[PDB]
Amino acid sequence: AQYCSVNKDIFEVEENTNVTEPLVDIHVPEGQEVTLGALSTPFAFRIQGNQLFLNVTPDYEEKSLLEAQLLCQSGGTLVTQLRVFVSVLDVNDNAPEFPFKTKEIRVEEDTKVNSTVIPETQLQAEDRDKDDILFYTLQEMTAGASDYFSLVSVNRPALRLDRPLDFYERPNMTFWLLVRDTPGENVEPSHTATATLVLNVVPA
Ligand SMILES: [Ca+2]
Ligand SMILES: [Ca+2]
Ligand SMILES: [Ca+2]
Repeated sequence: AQYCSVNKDIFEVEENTNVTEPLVDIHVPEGQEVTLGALSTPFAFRIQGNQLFLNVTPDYEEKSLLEAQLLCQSGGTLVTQLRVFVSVLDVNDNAPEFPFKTKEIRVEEDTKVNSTVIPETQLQAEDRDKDDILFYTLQEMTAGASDYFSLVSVNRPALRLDRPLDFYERPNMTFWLLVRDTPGENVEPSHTATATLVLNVVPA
């Protein structure tokens, strides 16, 4: 019983969790001392009273894996070394953001029905939760607008022309574009962003 040990060396910690309590007791044989080695993730861990602590609140978007190198020395010479891993778990802690608030697109009256008029690249939002699937909804602001345009799908926000345009009858169509980072509208956590789309019909 003359080797350093830990009973647990893989920890899962949700990002934004403050862990003040020890992760683990380090069993140190009489005559040895344990310190953090230089392969340890910088500014993450400390050892006090032969216990390993997290000093910081993890952020999955900054770093998803934290490593502690435990060096077990006797008179300053290395006897053994242990690794401890903290696997950081992603939380939905970022809101999707559109790169615009209100935006206008001009569309020729004779645009072919079923044409893409705004590609996904011009409408898509970005969410710093890289794994979040974004769900897009189009809501008419001016009555009848949804008769003319729709999104290709809730996850592919390309705007498609669905019916022939008529400059005289309806030269302006305005929409609310909503994005959320959850499939469900009423779940928690869920973040929503909104933008306005103005479709201006140009005549022949
Ligand atoms: Ca984060
Ligand atoms: Ca996150
Ligand atoms: Ca998110």
